[PDB]
Amino acid sequence: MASRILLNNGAKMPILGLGTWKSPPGQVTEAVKVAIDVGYRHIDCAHVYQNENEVGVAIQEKLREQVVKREELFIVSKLWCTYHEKGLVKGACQKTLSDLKLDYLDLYLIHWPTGFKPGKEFFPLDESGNVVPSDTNILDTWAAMEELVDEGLVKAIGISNFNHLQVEMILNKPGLKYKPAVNQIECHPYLTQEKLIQYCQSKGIVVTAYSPLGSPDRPWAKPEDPSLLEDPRIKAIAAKHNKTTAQVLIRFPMQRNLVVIPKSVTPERIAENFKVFDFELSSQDMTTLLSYNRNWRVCALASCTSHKDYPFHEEF
Ligand SMILES: NC(=O)c1ccc[n+]([C@@H]2O[C@H](COP(=O)([O-])OP(=O)(O)OC[C@H]3O[C@@H](n4cnc5c(N)ncnc54)[C@H](OP(=O)(O)O)[C@@H]3O)[C@@H](O)[C@H]2O)c1
Repeated sequence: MASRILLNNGAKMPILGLGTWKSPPGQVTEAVKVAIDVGYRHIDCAHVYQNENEVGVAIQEKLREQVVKREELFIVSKLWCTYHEKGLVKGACQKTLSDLKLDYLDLYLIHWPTGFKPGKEFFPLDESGNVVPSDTNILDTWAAMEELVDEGLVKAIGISNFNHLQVEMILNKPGLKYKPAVNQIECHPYLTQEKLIQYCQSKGIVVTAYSPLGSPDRPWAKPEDPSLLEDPRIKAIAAKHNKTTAQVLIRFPMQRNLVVIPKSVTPERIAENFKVFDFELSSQDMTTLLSYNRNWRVCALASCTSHKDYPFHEEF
């Protein structure tokens, strides 16, 4: 298992990164410092997570301490839905760069294909509770992302939560200048994503798997919900390999040629989650894990199902 995957912009991306959604601002600086200390070189960020300033404090301190060089880090962030307008993309990127203490991002993603009305609220609502859309389409937002490459603000651009028809729309864009490098999507044994992964990989787009542990801290979790970390069948595979269930859940996407971004703010777990380069799941293990698919989504963007660009009506 090599530690990095080659992107279609010619750069290499570490296959293991640290997630930061829901990482409290008072804990994420230490989480990122610990992660870098124990070997992580890829941090997954977003403006909507409201903690990029604190992530940036950690990155800057580890650069200042010379624990790592900037060229050895792979920092990812995402353009929020209220910034899909052509005239807002650069400023949104610049705010993220300022907060992260960086002069470029390694990868900048369109967070969702759905654009929302600009303004202070991340989910602008009408009086009846529907999200208010923007009329800016996927393709004009993509052109604005391409400009960020040409201005030196980002080394690579990509997409997140795009279904295969939406990926295809980008790939078929008239005058396309840079292909998406990555599509970041939810993926784990209960949402195995075979069809969308095969499509993206066949086009040279690298897939990053989010919520690989099933996001047990997601705010809308219900007690009755499925639990990957507590699935006895997955625990059994872990026991056979003398690893933890989380380690199996992280190694699984790695062996599908995916990048994976488990989140933790717990120092012991941050270190545990990185110790996944010392064992191999068999093909039988992999097929068995794939068999657990239930089409179960942590992140359905449930308030936006009527948006014209809502991604999850299509089969994939
Ligand atoms: N592009 C998108 O739309 C999108 C959407 C969702 C997620 N993401 C990205 O993907 C990242 C990962 O997804 P996620 O945050 O939803 O969830 P996740 O990584 O599947 O699960 C995180 C949860 O698992 C716990 N955990 C971590 N390591 C563990 C271990 N070894 N043993 C037991 N529990 C463990 C964490 O607890 P502690 O933190 O308390 O240790 C936390 O509650 C996000 O943080 C974000 O960066 C992107």
